[PDB]
Amino acid sequence: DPARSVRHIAIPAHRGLITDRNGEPLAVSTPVTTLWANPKELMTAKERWPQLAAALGQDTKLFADRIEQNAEREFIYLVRGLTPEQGEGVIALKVPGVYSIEEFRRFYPAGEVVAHAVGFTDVDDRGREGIELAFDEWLAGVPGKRQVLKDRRGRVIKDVQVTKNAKPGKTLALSIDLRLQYLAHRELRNALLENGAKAGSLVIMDVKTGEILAMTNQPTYNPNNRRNLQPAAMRNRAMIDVFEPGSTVKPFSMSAALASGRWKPSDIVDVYPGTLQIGRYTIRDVSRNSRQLDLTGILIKSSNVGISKIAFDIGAESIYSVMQQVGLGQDTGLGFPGERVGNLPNHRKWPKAETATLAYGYGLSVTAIQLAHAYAALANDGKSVPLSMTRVDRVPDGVQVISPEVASTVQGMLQQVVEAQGGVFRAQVPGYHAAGKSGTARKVSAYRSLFAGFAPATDPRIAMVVVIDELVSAPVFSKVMAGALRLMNVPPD
Repeated sequence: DPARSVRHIAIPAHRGLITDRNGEPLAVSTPVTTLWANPKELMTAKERWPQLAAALGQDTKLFADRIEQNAEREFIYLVRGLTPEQGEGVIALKVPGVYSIEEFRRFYPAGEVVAHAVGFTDVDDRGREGIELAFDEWLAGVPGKRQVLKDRRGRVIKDVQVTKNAKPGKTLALSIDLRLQYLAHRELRNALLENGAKAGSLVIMDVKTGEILAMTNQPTYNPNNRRNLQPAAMRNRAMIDVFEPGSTVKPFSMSAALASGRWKPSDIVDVYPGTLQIGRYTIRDVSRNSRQLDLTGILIKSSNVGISKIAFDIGAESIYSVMQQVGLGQDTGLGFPGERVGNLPNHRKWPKAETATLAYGYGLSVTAIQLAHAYAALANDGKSVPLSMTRVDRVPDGVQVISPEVASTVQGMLQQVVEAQGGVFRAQVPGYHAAGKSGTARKVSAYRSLFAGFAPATDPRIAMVVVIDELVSAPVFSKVMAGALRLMNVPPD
C-alpha cells in the first residue's frame, strides 16, 4: 500500500436558528466536540488508555476491548458531542491516534412547550420530527470538504486545504407565537389533569393569514432529554389523530343550506319526536325535547333530525362541496412527516343514510388542523387562506369558498350557540363575544370532546380547536381564547 494518500474529511455546517414569529429562539445549534481515533496509532499508547477512557466516561476494559477488536481499522468514533471544554481536555492528553471534529448539537430553549411543532434532530444533526424535518434542507446548509494527507498506517500527516467551505443553514421564523403557545400548553395540561384525561390537542390559527399561532399536544416530552421517552409522548396528535368530527361540521352543512336558495335562518324544521326513520335506519337526536326549531336552534340543540331533513332537501352534493372546499379530508400542504389527510368519501348516488351521516359529521374523518383550517375559512368571512407553519409577511389571495353573506349569517348562528339560553355557556370568553360549536368525535384507526370556534364573533381574528381524548373542551377554549386575544391586543367587543 502507498506511503502517502490524499483523503477527504467532511466539515459539518452550522444548522439554521429556528425562532418564533417574534424572533424568540426555539432551536439553536450549540458547538460540540467529537473525538475519532486511528486504532493502529492508539495501539502504540496502551498505558494512556485508562486515563483516556475516564475522560470519555467509558469503562476501562470495555474501552480497551473496543480498541483491540478494531486494531485492523484506521478510523473509529471514540465519542460524539462532548462540550468544547471537555474535548479540549482530551486533546490536551496528546494520546497518539486521537483526533477531534468540531460539530453542532441542538438546544431547544422552550423544551416540552413546543416539542411537537419544532421537533428534533438525530445523532447526525438531521431533522427527525416536526419543523426540523419539514425544513431540513433550509436549516441544514451544506457540509464542507477538507483534504488531509495520510501515510500507509492511516496517520494524518497534515491538513492540506479546505476544497469546499461549509455553508451555514438559514434562519427560520415560525408562525408560532411562543406567548400563545405557553398559554395553550399550560391550559390544556391543567384541563387534562383536572379532568383525569390522558391526551389532547389545541390548535390556534390566525384566520386572516393562515398562520398556526399555537399547536400543543399532550402528552409531550422534553426534546433536550429523550432518555425515558415514551412513543405515546412523541405523537403529533393535532396533525395525525383522525376522527369523525360530529356536530362540529354542522356549520358547513348549514352553509350549504343557506347557499342553496331554499333556506333562511328564520326557517323552521319539525324534529319531533327526536327520531326519524329512513328505511331500516333510525336517526336519533341527543336531546329529544323539541318540535319546531329554527335553523339556529337546530345548531344549539345539535339536532341530527333537523340537519338531516335540511340535507335531504338540498342534497348531499352541496354539503360535500362545502366540506371539500374548506379542506376537510384534504392535504394541508404543511409537509410534516406523519401528517394524515383523513377521508371525505364521495358518491355518485347519495342514499338518505349516507346524506344524513355526512350532514351530522359521522360520514367523514378529519384532523384537528383540518377542522381549525375550516373554522378559519368560515371566520375569515368565507375566504380560505393556505395553512402556514412559517411567519407570513405577504398574505396569499386565498379562495372565496363560502359567500361573505352566508359566512356572516353562520358566524351569527355560532355566536348564538355560545351565548343563547340552552347554549354552550362554558365556551363564553371573558371580555369578548365568541362563536363556536361542541361535538363528540369518534376516533378512526374511542371518543374525543371537541370544541371549535373563533373570536371575536362580530370581527373574527382567531380560530381554535380543542380536542380532549374521552363538554370539558369548552372551558379550555374559553380560557385560551381570552388570553390569546389579549396577547394580540384585540379590542374587547
